[PDB]
Amino acid sequence: FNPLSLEELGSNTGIQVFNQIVKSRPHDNIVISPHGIASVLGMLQLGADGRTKKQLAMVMRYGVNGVGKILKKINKAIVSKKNKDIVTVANAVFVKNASEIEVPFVTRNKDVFQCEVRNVNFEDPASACDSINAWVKNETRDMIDNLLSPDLIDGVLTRLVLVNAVYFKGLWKSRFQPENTKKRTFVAADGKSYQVPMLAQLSVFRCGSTSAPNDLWYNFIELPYHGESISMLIALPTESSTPLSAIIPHISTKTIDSWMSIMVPKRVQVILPKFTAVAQTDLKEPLKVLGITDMFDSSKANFAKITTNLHVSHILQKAKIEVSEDGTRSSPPWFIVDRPFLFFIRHNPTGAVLFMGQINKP
Repeated sequence: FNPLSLEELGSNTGIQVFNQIVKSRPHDNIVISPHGIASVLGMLQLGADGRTKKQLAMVMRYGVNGVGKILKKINKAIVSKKNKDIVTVANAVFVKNASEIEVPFVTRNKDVFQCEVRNVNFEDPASACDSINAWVKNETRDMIDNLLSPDLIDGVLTRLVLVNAVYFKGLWKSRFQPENTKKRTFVAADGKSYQVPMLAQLSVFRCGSTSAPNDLWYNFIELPYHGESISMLIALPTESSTPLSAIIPHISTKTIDSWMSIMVPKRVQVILPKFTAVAQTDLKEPLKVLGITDMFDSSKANFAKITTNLHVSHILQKAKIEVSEDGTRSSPPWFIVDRPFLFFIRHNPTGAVLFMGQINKP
């Protein structure tokens, strides 16, 4: 009903997926787009029927029909040039014969999710991956490539593959200066030291601390982008003897809301790895854990609203963010990101969580 609430449901679904992956891969770099996950489920809901649709609706806690206009408004508002800081999103449903597809499914997807339903020759795995990769690269300002390999495709079997790709860089409201960018020690999960280029600036930023449910403390900071609609949030443990895995469980939009009412602006020396965060993942397994099983099963899958047989083989998401310099008394506290950390990219007007990442090694 309410735009902010609707986005909250979607972002939390996306975050729950992140929480799964991160629990299974505690020491890897994981970069997900929680909102992209929400969109990808909406895309599929447009074509589902019977139990397949029922599982999706139950997990998402809403139906696309009758909320589409709201979903659409949110989606266009995230990618809008009005943001000044530009988020690039590429959504596609790759299908073996795109001509046979029902029009509403194609139409609704383009309208609501800026999703293209495109055909591909799965009978030729390699060429198939070529086309998909060529499309992602072309659709992401050439910032993202290499999503699929032939090995992920079954030439006879594969009939449907979803793709969600998100890229972002933007410009800081308060720039970092290159003269201040120095190589510094980052202590990764293995406990080894790494030499990393790090941005540094002394400036006013909203920041805080709070404890996880288990009483382990951590610090967080907000770094706004110049358009003032998007901001990065960063959290890492207060004590070096606290692993990132001890503070990230049970994180949800509520946690982010909690930070909002704790953060106050203050003068801080910020020290942050200059790096590019990028990860790809197949959403299939985590989605099953949430209770969405049919769409992945050869027999039980029911996408009668796509074609008048059909199941989802993979749902691939690739997220890529660059963190760089570019932008517009008593001793100050420091915020030094020198150990594994968590970060969000948030679209504040809608509350959409565009990025969520765990960085174990920049």
